[PDB]
Amino acid sequence: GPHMATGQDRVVALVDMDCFFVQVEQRQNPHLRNKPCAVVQYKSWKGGGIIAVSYEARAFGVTRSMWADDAKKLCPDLLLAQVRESRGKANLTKYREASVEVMEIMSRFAVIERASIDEAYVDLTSAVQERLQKLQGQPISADLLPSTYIEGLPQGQKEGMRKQGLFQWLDSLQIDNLTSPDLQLTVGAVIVEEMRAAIERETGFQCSAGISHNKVLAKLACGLNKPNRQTLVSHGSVPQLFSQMPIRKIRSLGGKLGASVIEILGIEYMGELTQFTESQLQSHFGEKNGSWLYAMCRGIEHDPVKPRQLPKTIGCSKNFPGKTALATREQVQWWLLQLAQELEERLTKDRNDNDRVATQLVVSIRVQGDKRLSSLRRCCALTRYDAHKMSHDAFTVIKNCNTSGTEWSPPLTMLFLCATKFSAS
DNA sequence: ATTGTGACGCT
DNA sequence: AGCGTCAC
Ligand SMILES: Nc1ncnc2c1ncn2[C@H]1C[C@H](O)[C@@H](COP(=O)(O)OP(=O)(O)OP(=O)(O)O)O1
Ligand SMILES: [Mg+2]
Ligand SMILES: [Mg+2]
Repeated sequence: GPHMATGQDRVVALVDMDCFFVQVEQRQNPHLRNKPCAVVQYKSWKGGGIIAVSYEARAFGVTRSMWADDAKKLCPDLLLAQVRESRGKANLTKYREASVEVMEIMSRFAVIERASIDEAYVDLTSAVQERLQKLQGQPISADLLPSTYIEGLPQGQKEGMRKQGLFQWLDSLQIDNLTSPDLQLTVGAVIVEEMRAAIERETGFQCSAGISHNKVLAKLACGLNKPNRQTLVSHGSVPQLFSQMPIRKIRSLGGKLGASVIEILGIEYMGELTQFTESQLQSHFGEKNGSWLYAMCRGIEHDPVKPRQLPKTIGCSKNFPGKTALATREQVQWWLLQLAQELEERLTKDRNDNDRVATQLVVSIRVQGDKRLSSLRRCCALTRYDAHKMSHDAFTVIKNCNTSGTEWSPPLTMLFLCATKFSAS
């Protein structure tokens, strides 16, 4: 009743750049704009692996993780942009720098949590209070929400429907109550329209967004209407939305835990979780997961938007599949050196930009014929930004995996160097 | 022969 | 610390 808190205390947004690597390449090369086009890494094995897909190309069935030769079978006019290769490996610097452009603009409006290269959460609670008291009571015009969908409306042409739903929502709004969560979400959506407009004006990049009361709902909302649109998921919309929502669509339930929720409880949709007690869920999935599930099937989640605009780790990884697996000492050293040289470049730039130094080096490998993505992960001290030293140290830390009696056995199918444990500098 | 990331939990 | 999960 009155004492049942409803998870309506915050306004949270999730902003995701539409097919981001594709947009970066389309800005750089206007011949690629408004076309079926994809970004690919490498080119020799089956045309390269596709890692990003424009919405025009998705309409033909082109997806990430597809070989370019196969995507061309589905879409013969598919245009391709290749990731840069440096020191023998893909180098994602152009996309990291484009991401910083976008994150820096987002940070003008509110505090952000960089979730990935192309996604950030936004804590809009204080921004909305400021904008509300600036309003001083006047209603919110549909004109301020030109690309917003209100999930679940209308009830009782796509753009026509969008506007019908938005009118129904705005007519219902009690503007005089500055504490109404629905009003707070709406003002959040206004600010996110402004944020997205600034991003597109100042970078050329388009993005979609979700606006709700917590991170999981905002991310779910963001997926509902892409590309170049934003979706408001109100607390009231959760029962109908979750009633037919596959459990795997909720963030963190797309993997083995989600599968076990489905298998153990014999359900399919998020809303079905409401039938279980908190203790029942904890008994199946542990104290933390159980409490989290109990609240989240009711629309409630308390994970904070962390004030963190920069990555916590700086990593350099390469897979060596098939007959390209590394089999000699010289080979393992030369690739460790290539990785360490890219890492040194990125670390020196990071220290200059962001006033910090990494203090720990993580070295991870995969051996041929191991079924894990990671076979071993050991750390050592990272004391200076020297590629020769970092590569010698990573070797020193992995060398006792060689079981040869100049040769390397078993052959290595992945190398990975990660700088971690930053401290202010 | 999805790759190259990057965040977080468990013990 | 080292390993595992999750989401791209
Ligand atoms: N599995 C992956 N491997 C490599 N790069 C990836 C992978 N997933 C995503 N990326 C990169 C390329 C994408 O442009 C960028 C953002 O990923 P993501 O947001 O899932 O898709 P997207 O931005 O390409 O399209 P969407 O419009 O659906 O968001 O990160
Ligand atoms: Mg995206
Ligand atoms: Mg994303």
